[PDB]
Amino acid sequence: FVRQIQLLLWKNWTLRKRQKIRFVVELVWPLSLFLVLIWLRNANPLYSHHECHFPNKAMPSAGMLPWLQGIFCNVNNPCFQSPTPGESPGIVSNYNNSILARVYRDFQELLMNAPESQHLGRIWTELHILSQFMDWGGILSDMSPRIQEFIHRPSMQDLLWVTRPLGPETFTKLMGILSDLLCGYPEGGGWYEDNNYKAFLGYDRRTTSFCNALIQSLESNPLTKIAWRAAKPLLMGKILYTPDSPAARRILKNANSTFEELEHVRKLVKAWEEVGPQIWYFFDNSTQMNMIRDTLGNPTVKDFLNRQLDWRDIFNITDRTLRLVNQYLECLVLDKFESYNDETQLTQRALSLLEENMFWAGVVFPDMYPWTSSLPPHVKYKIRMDIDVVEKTNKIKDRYWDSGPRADPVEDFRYIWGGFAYLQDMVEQGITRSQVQAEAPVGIYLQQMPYPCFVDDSFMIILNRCFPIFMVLAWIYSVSMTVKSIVLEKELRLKETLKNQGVSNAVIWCTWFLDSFSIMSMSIFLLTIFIMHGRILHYSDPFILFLFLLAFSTATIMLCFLLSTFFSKASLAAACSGVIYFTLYLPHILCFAWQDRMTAELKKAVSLLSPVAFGFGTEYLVRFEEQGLGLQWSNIGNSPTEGDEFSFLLSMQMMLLDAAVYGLLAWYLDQVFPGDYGTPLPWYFLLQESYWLHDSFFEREHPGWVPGVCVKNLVKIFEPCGRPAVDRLNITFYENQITAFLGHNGAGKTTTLSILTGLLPPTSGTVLVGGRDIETSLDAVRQSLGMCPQHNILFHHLTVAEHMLFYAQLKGKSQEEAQLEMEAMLEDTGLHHKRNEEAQDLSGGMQRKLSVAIAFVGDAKVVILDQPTSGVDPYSRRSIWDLLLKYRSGRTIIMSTHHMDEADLLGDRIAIIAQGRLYCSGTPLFLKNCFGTGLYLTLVRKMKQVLDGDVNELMDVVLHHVPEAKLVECIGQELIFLLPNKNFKHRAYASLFRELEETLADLGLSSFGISDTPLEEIFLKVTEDSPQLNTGTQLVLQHVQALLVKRFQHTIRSHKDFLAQIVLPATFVFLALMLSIVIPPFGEYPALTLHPWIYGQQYTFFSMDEPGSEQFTVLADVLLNKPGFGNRCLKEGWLPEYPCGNSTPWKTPSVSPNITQLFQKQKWTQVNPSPSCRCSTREKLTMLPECPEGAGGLPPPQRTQRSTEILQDLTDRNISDFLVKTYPALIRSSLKSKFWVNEQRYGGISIGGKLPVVPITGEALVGFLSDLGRIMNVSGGPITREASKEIPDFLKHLETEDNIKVWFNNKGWHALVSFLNVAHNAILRASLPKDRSPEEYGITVISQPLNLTKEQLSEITVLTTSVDAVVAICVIFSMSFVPASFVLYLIQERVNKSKHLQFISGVSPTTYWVTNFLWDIMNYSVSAGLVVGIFIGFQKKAYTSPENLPALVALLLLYGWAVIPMMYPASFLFDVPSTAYVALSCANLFIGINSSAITFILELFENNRTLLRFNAVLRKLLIVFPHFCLGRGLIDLALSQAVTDVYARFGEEHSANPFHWDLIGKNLFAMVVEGVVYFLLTLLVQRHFFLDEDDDVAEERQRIITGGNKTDILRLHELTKIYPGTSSPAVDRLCVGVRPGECFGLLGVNGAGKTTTFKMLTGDTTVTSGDATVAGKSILTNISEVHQNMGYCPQFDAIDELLTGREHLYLYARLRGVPAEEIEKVANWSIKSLGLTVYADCLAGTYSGGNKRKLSTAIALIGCPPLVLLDQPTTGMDPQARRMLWNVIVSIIREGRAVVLTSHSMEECEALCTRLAIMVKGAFRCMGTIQHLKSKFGDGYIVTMKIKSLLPDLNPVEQFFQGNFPGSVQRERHYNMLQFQVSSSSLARIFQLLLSHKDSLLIEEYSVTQTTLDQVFVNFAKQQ
Ligand SMILES: *[C@@H]1O[C@H](CO)[C@@H](O)[C@H](O)[C@H]1NC(C)=O
Ligand SMILES: *[C@@H]1O[C@H](CO)[C@@H](O)[C@H](O)[C@H]1NC(C)=O
Ligand SMILES: [Mg+2]
Ligand SMILES: [Mg+2]
Repeated sequence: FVRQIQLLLWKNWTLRKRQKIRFVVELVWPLSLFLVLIWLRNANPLYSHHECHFPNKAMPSAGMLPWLQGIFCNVNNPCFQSPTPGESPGIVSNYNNSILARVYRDFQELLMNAPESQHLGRIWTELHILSQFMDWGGILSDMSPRIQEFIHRPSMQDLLWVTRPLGPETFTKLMGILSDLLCGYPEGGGWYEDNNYKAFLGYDRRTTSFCNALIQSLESNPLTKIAWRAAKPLLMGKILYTPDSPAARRILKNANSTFEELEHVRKLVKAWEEVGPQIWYFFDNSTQMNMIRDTLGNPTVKDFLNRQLDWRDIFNITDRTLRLVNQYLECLVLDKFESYNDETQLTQRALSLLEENMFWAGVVFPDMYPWTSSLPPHVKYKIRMDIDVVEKTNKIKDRYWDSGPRADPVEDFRYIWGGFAYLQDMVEQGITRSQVQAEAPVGIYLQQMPYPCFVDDSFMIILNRCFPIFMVLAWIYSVSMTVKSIVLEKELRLKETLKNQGVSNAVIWCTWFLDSFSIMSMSIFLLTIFIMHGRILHYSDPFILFLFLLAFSTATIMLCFLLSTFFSKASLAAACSGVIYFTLYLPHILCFAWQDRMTAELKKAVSLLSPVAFGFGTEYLVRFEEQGLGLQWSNIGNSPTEGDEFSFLLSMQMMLLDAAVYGLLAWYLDQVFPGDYGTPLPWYFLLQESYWLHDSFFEREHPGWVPGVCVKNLVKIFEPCGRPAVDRLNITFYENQITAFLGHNGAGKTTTLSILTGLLPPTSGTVLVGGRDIETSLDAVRQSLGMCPQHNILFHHLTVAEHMLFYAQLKGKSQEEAQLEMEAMLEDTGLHHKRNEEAQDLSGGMQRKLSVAIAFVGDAKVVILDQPTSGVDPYSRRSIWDLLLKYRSGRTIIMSTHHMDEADLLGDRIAIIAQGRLYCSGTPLFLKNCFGTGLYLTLVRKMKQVLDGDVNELMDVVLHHVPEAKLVECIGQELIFLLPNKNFKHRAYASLFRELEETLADLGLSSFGISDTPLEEIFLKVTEDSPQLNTGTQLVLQHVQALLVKRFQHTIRSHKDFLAQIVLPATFVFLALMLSIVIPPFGEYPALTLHPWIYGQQYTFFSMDEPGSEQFTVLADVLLNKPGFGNRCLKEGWLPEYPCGNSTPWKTPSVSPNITQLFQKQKWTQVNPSPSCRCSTREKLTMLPECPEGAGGLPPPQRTQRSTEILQDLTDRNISDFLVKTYPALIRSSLKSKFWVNEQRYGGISIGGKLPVVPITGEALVGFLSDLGRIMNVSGGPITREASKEIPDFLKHLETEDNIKVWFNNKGWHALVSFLNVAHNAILRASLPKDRSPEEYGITVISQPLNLTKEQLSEITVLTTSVDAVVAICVIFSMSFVPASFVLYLIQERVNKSKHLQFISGVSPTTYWVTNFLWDIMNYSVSAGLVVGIFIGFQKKAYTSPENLPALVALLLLYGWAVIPMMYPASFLFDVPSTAYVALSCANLFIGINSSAITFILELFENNRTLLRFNAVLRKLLIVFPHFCLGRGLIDLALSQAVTDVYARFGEEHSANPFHWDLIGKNLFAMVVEGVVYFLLTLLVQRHFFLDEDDDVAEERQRIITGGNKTDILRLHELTKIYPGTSSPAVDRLCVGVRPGECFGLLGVNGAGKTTTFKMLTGDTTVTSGDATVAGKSILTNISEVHQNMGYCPQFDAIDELLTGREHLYLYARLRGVPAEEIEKVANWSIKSLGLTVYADCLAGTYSGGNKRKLSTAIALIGCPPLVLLDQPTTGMDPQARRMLWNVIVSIIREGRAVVLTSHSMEECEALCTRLAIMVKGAFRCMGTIQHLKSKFGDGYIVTMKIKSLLPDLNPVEQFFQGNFPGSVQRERHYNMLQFQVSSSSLARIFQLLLSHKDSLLIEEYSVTQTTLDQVFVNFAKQQ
């Protein structure tokens, strides 16, 4: 058993060593597929980041001025590297380096603090007041130098130098100068609606016209448009509140403090607009004019005072600046809060407002009723906002933790730039202002927590989605190859011929599994090494990956085993295998979309498919990679997400279970659906059963004669045509005998012998073999059987010696005995010189000898030979005769022959069948006694060229010498007579033979040989008693019509192949689309009350700064102990889901003394207060840095409050260092015991802060301005008074001191708003009046987004884009598997000679290829129409939109037009169909998928500009492949529609045309050019480099060489061919000339070079030397006319397996140009005059062995060519059929044409052949006419005898011959016959002497020939 696997594996590895290219490709293909990933990985480095310390973010509780400053400066999240001054303990400004700050600092330190300056100013003011009442100088001069250095210092100097440019490039520069002016940051900085496909796309307002023009100027340009779209609602929007109760009115009246404060500046600018003209009037006409005149008069008045030490223009610019400001500020909408009454009405008005983009928010107070006016203690509200302006509500944090602070100022701060945090703060400030009478002014500053230096690997996003698909597409080639190999091996009968030799089924399955597993193991080892050392996966243990890949290889091998039991034709198993393998992977892509509602049970159930479990395992690999973990043998078994029972170990466990199930199911189905050549198939309950899985022509059984094989009432009916092939046999083959099985063609010989084996199931009767019935016990029978099939089936690239060694060892023989057996059986069959020639380079006869040879190796007790010698020369048949007669001791040999002398000699009991049933059977002597026995004399006639002599005088002579004589046959010089055998004169016959011998030339006879009754005459008795269209347009149209009809007639009968190659890919696309529409329905967004305890079990900290105040002390208390941190545990109940726990006393954690030693040892104080922990990445990646033991100082004291959370009082510590340096430890402590990471600190509140406020005190400013108004006569104004009336409340709410900071972590989405809510609860509860318990009161915010049917942009567009990309790659799959199906039929034709036979007819390469291209275009058009119809049906708007449908149609049709002529040249490489199919399909798959993946992933995630430069080039490099063109077209058609949908969502409706020359038009034009160029190229590939002698022979050579004759048709001249790598000419130096009236016969030993001569004569192979002129036109130069003057019948039949005989004749009569009116008669004649009358309407596949030769001969003869080359026309044909063919050929050569006939039956080439030529070793020996040959090379008579009873009885006759005929050699003494070459005087003496002693001896049969041709041929074969 192990030995048998050893042998099969050795054979497989030998055949694999013979072909190394396929091996290398099979080991390299997946590595080749895994190249774009390695290139991208080498393209994207790590790029570790830095600390990223973030600045403050003010809020409307902190006043207005810092609010706007923090809106303007912090609009980008600058990401500094060094800590901001905002994270200092009691400092919150964060703008200390601003130039205004420096100038103000200088102004304060110099001027105001200076006491003398204040005194001087007061003195000047008092003097001015005294002067006004009426209506010092040194001190003022003293402060004049004080002013100087104030300008000189670089603050004021810088202010002037930077205001001097004041602004070219306002968009570029104005914000630059403002940002350097207002704040002073030290240089901080830090699909997709991209223009990639953008370019292709292409109101009264009830407001002042100023703002009409303003909004249009904003709306018109995208640079101003996308910013305005997000900024508009805040400046112009509305706010809507439902309850309308006076309580809500009170809350919102208290909440307009910001908007009233913003309206105050509008009041002031209006006041200046009014009052300015008064200033101008005072400067123009006032007492100032007298003042100036006095100043002008100073040189005459105060010249000394003057010497001691534009107005319009400055007033002008100031007037302009204020007005330009005024026009903008005028139409801000600062009356926002607009009441309503119900939720539904609010939503209706929200729909009304959102279209114009005004809706800001809607505030709903659920607890309120319209008739309410008292605020409850615990008040709640909900801020209903849009969904593109508020973060998602159903989820609280992203599914997978990835490193990164999440600080993008656009896609993460939706709560800030959108306007949720601001409005929440205004409303909560309103509430805390309405409950308590007091205020407690405390502003709130956010602060984002800092971060360590991460690495941010940019590759893991790409490898996240394209890794499983590539790791699955890697193995599609191996899967297709394994399934195709299994099906092809079981289709070519190569598996049944193994089961006959003894091997079981278990061994075959085991070797298939072992070989496939070894190959997959090699490729997998290579793949894991390549991935590891390619740095694609960094941390993952390679051993785990290797084991995972082994598990998947086993699973996919068993899947291949299951798939191989479905199909039965390799042309049908090459497409379905790959498509079904990929179809079992789409469920994984569907499972990626849901990502939820995936119960582990359902995940396992879906994973019950192996390629889905592989996808799951790959997902877990990728997830564990992006965490720095990897699967180090402990990580296995636990998922990286929140809660999954699914894991990695269980993934490959399910894979192994899948492999087991598939293997068991394949094994079960194999024995119930065995296929075509299957044995009697067991019933479906094989496991259930306890048993393991004229009646006188027949001779009676003689005594003894034990039977070996019995057949009883056998019936076999091939269904489609009835007509049972084997009707009712009652045969019984015996033990020690060679039973010859004869019968006419299509009688039931091969079918009966196949039923005798297991190859076919009988449909009735029983077949006992050796006593063991055949359907029940077929294994014991086949342990001792050897068969030789009619069509030789044997491995190609195995040699001869290896064939015999394989088959001899496969039956128990030790290595050594196989050597002896092979040597002996090479000696016995004459194959010694061909020991090492491959079994495909052998000649036909040598293959036939090898088959019968390998049928006898080992000891088989039932040997079944089917045509053992059909195509073997008359000499090599003696070797086979001795071989049979030697192995007849106990074997029940059963030979089915068509040579009657063979069956008479060898057969010991013959049985003739006819029409299925047995006709007669018995010992041949008994048969000849039953039917008419007689004595036949077969006299030939010569020619002078009309056949010499006449049948009149010969007839008269024969009837004169014997009056009863009947003429039996007279076909072409044969003229066989029949004479009576009983009661003859003994003298009349002798006189007749004397008369014939003495006059052998007067009658023209040349030969005559008597014979006792042969078997052939008995068998004949049984059988009887049982013009051209002219060239040009007409002929080309006829050729096109004929070829199209042939293709159609072949297609319509094999409908399964047409479906599985055309319609199935469309079904695959349809299934992909049907899975595309199964997506979860959109559910509405929930309430999501915002509180910090959402995440649960977290760390929070607080830091009490500024501890001297009392209000902050009570604030810290009411935030710490009494009411708790947040809103939970407020003594009344809140969210019963979250309980009210108990607290823990103040506790400080322990620490190692190592830390304490470090902390009292060094002196790193107040900068770097903890060891600056290294965070490098280049050495080891370690995304989160490793940091020493003293990371963040000694741990701060902690406790657990009533709410479950850890409070860390980091009061007197560095905050930023603590969080930065203890983040990684906090993450790592979360990683363990859970294997999924999550941060445990989400924020805290740091009480304390200060904001330096200028001391204006309010009243001083208004008094100062009023004093200037009284003095300057500028006082007075309605609007001026109205604006200046509320000044103190304008300076109150500007800036707020004593603030609160709120540290928040953004990786939890709802952290900032929840902690803002907590802070406002603290400020309310701190501000409360006394005696009122703080616990009762609180606030809570609810965030329910607006109740619209809409998804967020960040999710809906990616879903649709990914879906369309997947659909595109599925379409590429489908349309790449189709065009490879057009090479199956081309190779099927080329491997046969059907293409060459059509070329021998009128068809010329251009017409053939053009017609094939037309048919392929039609079929592809059908498939593309199916795909397009599917897209129309599913309403995929991206492709089937009325603007994008022509693009799709053109794309698909031109891809079909452009890829087919690319597949045509590949039909010249592969020599087996279904291997070209697999290879071409896999190549197309790889090219198209890779090109589309590149144009997709690189475009979406390759920001690097260096990659883009290479990519741009590669587009133009890859334009050459039409697959790339189709991929780009489809992906761009998806992306353009995605972008258009994004645009139309906002309301622009941008429409694009697809045919832009940059979009897809280049692809279309390139496809056209590619199609034309490739068709010309395939035509070129077709046209160019397509993939001392005797005396008579010497005389003919001189005749040809010196002067060539002018009457010959065929004139060979020094023909020669040396086969490549042989070093000995197969055919060398032939010179013959065939006249137009003779049948030149080319006899020859096997492997002498006969078929090669025909091959080079027609034009198949390549001549090596010399011409061969056919009717004038040479071969080497021009072959078209040679083909026009020739008809060829190949040795091996070249027919189409699915066209009847009639349609074959119709095709080949149309091709030769017979007119369409005279084709019925030609077909009828060729059908009637060659047999074929019954089988003229059955497919050429359902033909018998000889009925294919009949068809080939009929094909060769249509069209009347004047030179017909028949290459063995009669091999395996009935005597009657070959008689009719002789009649045809004789008619031919009598009509006036010539035929070159090759045959191995010497009766033939003696009857109808005019001139012979025996060819040995590639050169002639005789080349003479029949008479002259039998004269020069022969003498004497041949007395052949047959004695009856064995070998020791042969002695008396030898003594008789030696005593009578003195000189008489002995030739060919077989087991029972003798053949002496007597040299007597005359034949009458031999006849009389042999007949008179016939009774004394035991002569059964006899024959006295006269130097037959067999003697000549056997002499030649013996010599060489
Ligand atoms: C809001 O949507 C919810 C479903 O999530 C529905 O119950 C409710 O009636 C809707 N309210 C309005 C005002 O449309
Ligand atoms: C503290 O721990 C370190 C860690 O190995 C050790 O080497 C050292 O000896 C300990 N004692 C000190 C630093 O005093
Ligand atoms: Mg047969
Ligand atoms: Mg041959």
